[PDB]
Amino acid sequence: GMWASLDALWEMPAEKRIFGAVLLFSWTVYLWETFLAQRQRRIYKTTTHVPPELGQIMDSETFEKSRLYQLDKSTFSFWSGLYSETEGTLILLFGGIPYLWRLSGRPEYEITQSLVFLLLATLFSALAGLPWSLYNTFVIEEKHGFNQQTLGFFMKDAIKKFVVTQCILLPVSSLLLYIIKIGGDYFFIYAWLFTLVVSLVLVTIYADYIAPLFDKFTPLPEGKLKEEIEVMAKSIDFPLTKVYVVEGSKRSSHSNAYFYGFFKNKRIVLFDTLLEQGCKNEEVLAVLGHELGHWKLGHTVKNIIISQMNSFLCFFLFAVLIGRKELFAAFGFYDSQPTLIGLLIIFQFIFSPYNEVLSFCLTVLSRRFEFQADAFAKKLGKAKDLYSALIKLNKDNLGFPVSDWLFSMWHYSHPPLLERLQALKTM
Ligand SMILES: [Zn+2]
Repeated sequence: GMWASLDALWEMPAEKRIFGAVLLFSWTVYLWETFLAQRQRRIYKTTTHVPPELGQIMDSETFEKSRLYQLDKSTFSFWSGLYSETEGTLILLFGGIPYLWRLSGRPEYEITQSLVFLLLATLFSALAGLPWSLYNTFVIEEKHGFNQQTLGFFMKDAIKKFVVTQCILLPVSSLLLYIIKIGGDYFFIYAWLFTLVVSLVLVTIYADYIAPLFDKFTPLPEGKLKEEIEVMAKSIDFPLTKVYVVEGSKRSSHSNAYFYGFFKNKRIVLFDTLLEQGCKNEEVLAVLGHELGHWKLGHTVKNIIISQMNSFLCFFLFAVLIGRKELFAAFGFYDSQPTLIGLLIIFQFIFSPYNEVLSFCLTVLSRRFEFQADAFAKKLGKAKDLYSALIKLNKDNLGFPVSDWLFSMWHYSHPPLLERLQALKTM
């Protein structure tokens, strides 16, 4: 375990071998995902005719509208993905990150250098990706009539989100770096608990303060829908406070619905794109019954317990690997071993195989968690209304019913429409 790690090679290097290992993995994962992308792109180009099983789900006009849309999305997804994978590789090989660290110079001094390094890194991040983002909304989402955004709204929102990002990023990072540099030798427990507080605080704050800045939040008007939601909320013993209708129709024709809170103060959030055109009151309640299922089946609580179990395991292995000067020298840091750089190298590159496996396992769990929430909706009796809703929402978001099994197994957090509909038909 430790005696085998001290062995030296008279044929191969040490720091250079682990750096290449990072890039070799990053490219094999990319090539695996590109193979999967190619596999699913073939499905869109081959299946031009509507299947007999998916015949009642979408008509030939809606199916070809969905086919064209998913095809344009696949083409963009490749080139935008290829540019990113090339950029990451090139910045690493060219030695961007250490040189940027030198340029953000000239414990308080290191935290300041880290803070300005972060500010510049996210500035380049935002600007380099903005043309791709502008293309997706104004060419893909606009061609297939989803986008409702103007160039002004897109621009004003980009700055709004970028500013709010820094105002959260800068204080959290400066306080996080402080705990690692000051604390010890068990600094990882104090750093993990800080991120634990920051995570749960941002979860409750987001929809109540951060989210109403970018999108128009208004309380749901009193009616047949507003009354029936409260009846369902009291039935499941869900402590409902308020019901909101988000102006999602200002951005895109895409529908959404979720809940948020801490304990006795829970609130339901609906999109106007889901209520208007959208879904009928009977279908909306069934969609809510599914989302309320995640609350009742404790999917919400289980997902937090997994996320904090992952960060504990990560901060522990970080505390074990932060002392190793070999991983810093690998990426071009020879003169110093900075804390923020250590967080970047270990969490985003050394943990890359673990992070990829954990993500796959959580995607498998998410699919199982969705089926359980669909089974809960059937247990409420709204199985027939959810069956109709899932199809109507799929037609609204031009979702292709056919999908490559290997692609959906790896990527899809939600199981395929035909798989979800068959489970509801059986119930
Ligand atoms: Zn769900």
